[PDB]
Amino acid sequence: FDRDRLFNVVARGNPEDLAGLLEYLRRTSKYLTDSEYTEGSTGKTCLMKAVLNLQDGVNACIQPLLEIDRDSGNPQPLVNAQCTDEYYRGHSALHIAIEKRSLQCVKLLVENGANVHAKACGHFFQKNQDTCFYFGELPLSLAACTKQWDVVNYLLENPHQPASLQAQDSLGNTVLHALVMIADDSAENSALVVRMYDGLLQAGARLCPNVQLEGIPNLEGLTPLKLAAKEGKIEIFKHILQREFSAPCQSLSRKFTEWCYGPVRVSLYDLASVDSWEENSVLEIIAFHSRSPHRHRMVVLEPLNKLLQAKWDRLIPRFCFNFLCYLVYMLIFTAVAYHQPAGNSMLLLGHILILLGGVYLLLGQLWYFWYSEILFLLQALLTVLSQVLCFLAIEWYLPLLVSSLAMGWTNLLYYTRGFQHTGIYSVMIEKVILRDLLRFLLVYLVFLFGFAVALVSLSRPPYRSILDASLELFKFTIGMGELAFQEQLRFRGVVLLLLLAYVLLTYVLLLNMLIALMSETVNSVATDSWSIWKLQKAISVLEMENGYWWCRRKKQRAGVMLTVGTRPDGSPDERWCFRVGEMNWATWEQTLPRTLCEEPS
Amino acid sequence: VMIEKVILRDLLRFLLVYLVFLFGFAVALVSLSRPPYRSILDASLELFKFTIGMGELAFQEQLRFRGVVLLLLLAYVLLTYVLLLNMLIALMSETVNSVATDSW
Amino acid sequence: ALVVRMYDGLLQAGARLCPNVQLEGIPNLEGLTPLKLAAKEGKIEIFKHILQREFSAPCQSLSRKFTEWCYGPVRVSLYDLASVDSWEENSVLEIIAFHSRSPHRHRMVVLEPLNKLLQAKWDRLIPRFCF
Amino acid sequence: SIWKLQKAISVLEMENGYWWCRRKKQRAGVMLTVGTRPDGSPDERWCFRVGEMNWATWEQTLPRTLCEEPS
Ligand SMILES: C=C(C)[C@]12C[C@@H](C)[C@@]34O[C@](Cc5ccccc5)(O[C@@H]1[C@@H]3C=C(COC(=O)Cc1ccc(O)c(OC)c1)C[C@]1(O)C(=O)C(C)=C[C@@H]41)O2
Repeated sequence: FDRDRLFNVVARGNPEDLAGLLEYLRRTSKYLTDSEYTEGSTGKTCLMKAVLNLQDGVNACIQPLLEIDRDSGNPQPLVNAQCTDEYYRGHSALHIAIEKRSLQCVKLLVENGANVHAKACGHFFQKNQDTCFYFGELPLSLAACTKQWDVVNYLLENPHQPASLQAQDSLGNTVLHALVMIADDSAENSALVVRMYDGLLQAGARLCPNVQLEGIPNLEGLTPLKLAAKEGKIEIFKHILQREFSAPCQSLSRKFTEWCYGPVRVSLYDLASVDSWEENSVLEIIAFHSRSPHRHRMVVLEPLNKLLQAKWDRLIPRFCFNFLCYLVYMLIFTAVAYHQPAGNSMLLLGHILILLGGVYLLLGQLWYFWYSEILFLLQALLTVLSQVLCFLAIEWYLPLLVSSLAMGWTNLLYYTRGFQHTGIYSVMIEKVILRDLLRFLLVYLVFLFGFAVALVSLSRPPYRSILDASLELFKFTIGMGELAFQEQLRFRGVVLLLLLAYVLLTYVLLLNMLIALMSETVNSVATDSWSIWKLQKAISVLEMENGYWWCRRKKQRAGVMLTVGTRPDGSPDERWCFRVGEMNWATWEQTLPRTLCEEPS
Repeated sequence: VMIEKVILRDLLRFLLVYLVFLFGFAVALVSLSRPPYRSILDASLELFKFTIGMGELAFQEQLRFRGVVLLLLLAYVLLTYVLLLNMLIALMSETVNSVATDSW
Repeated sequence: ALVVRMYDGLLQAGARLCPNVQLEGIPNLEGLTPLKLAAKEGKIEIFKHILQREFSAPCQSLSRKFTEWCYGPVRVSLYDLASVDSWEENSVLEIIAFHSRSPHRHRMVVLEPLNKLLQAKWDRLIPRFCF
Repeated sequence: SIWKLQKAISVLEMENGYWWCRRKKQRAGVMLTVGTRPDGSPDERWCFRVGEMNWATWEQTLPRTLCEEPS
């Protein structure tokens, strides 16, 4: 009974042609799992091609083939056979039947004993590659990622071998982690993800009520909310963070109403993994651990904005204290640099005080690293280097001393971010330097030094060196340039023509730079620089909460310890919540919410 | 009306950041040149002449530290061009995103 | 809407009536087939339509776009590179670059099979550009 | 798109070779068998592969495929 005849029979779909197969299999002691019947290049079995070729609903050759497998005594059944390639490893026929959207074949395969925890862990099924599909590794994850709620409901609630929601793949991801990983912030994708997420949570409340599905961490240590915060998936992070359920599963909410009087109400938000009191929070991950381009859009969301504004309003005296200490330090730097040359003792005290302040700032910035932090690092490094060369009397200390003086007075613009009006202005300064200035300066220096070499070789004292002709040409861009008809020179008209062409080309280049900045500024969302400034302020408030480098600071927890309801296991659940008041003048059309308190307080 | 709105909004924060830039380079040039730059109050005037268009940059043969003075002047010219360009781009941001009936 | 519907109907009727002959292979007196005349003239809508074309089961051999496999949401599509690839003489790419006097040639470069084929050809030749 | 056309003209001139030494050029794509002709033969065509992701696939009808499983 040949292999190709077996594949042609199971692809055709007639069960009667599979006659005499079991009697042939009995005498030769060969099994359908054996390597003569697999492809060998991939390990593909005849049941897999029976499921790949289906009828209108379901092929009719599967169950007689599985009966023939049961008839002979096979220690390894055919329904649990996996692929063996490096590309497509661990894939089984239950995955194929779930992929083909076919519920009757899934019922049939589980009904004959298929493993519902087989992991499709080959290379095609891995995370970040070219032309792959990462859904998790499990059949329940494949059913949830492809919008098949009937297959999900069967795999959870079948009589024999139920699938576990707590089960997790090689990366430690459950089904909720995998639903975070497939989000792309499109409309249809988000509508799939939030609906399947809530359905899985409610089914876990029904099936396994004692376990918390969202507390389970991955192998990196992340829960679904922190993975959503790290990955930068805004649609599901916003949805999870303000979540309201109904009466039988109301303990799975993260948003509550404390009281409601007319149009005013007070809402409560759960601060479980959000508040920066605890280790490895959502705020620290948005600020410090996410490499997404849109972190500043995630700061602006609804519970986070008011929590950060409250944390900022407490820490304004510490911000003003740090500003005054840095400004006193720079006044001492200036008085020590201006008097370099009763007095010598004051100068010695000034030099030692500048060395201690430089070592202080350098240790603080290195403790940070273990745009603006780079500049504070460079100032501190050059200050310590200048004072170490001042101790040895190397006499080349004075350029480094005055260079670090200029950088310290410029680094004073870090503190402009305390106000909105100056903070957005300095955000724009950084964006003008790091984007628009450098390619201007590239094309300009290529234009400058070509004309410089041309004028030196043509004038051979107007232009003696390359380095002096480039200075005389730069004076044109300032406004101090000297163009005259040179009577002394042999080649007078050509020098005059080269100067006139230089002036025209640099006017064209400056005009292009200005027009490119208008192209960037007219085509822009106005909220974006505001939100970049908000993220600057959030990073500042988290570093001020962490404390200084020598003295760690004991930090208070935010919120209020408030009793929300009862757990399914007969206890009250007290949660730390953040209060946000609201006004709504269209309340009276909508239905009234359930409240914790009868009257305001 | 536009003259008042340009003075009371756009000019003062430009002038804040500009004076912080001006006097840092002034102190640096006086302490490095120790007669090109004798006092703080005269070096700040010589640096303000660059913003007008009358600034004098030359390779100072007399000074001990010649290349560093030249590099500090070139960096000053670049930073003030960046600041003026930012002021202009912020006024275009305020003027393109506005209702025309409001000044009326 | 007239041109693409009448074009497909004429192709299917040629499949029914004279199946051995290829209607789109016949050249003009300049040496251009319909796709190259569309590329030269700068007619974007019909050039885009011809370049990614899918028919149904009785005339499926007249397509220029195919599906190799499909698994859930991911799929791999196939595009015919008959007169497009610059390996052969007088291609669509050489005509858009060198023989068309249309003002909007740069809009025809951005279309869906052409953009990725040009990005692949650029990614191979970066060492020669740096050399 | 004007920059893209500049890049396309550059890549075609670099494929043509230098002026003294013409360059033997490779054909792009993959020689893949698509179906059968009306005159009882298979038609092999050179094709270019482009991958796609679509999260609204399940409302639409399924396409006809060349391969049963990915590769
Ligand atoms: C890291 C970069 C890109 C940088 C390092 C130094 C060399 C710098 O020259 C530049 C570019 C440059 C290159 C050559 C000639 C002139 C300018 O700009 C900054 C850099 C640009 C200036 C302007 O400073 C700012 O950007 C404003 C600012 C400072 C500190 C902040 O913490 C800050 O946060 C908002 C903003 C400061 C200098 O350190 C300075 O005062 C001196 C003497 C030169 C400046 O290079």
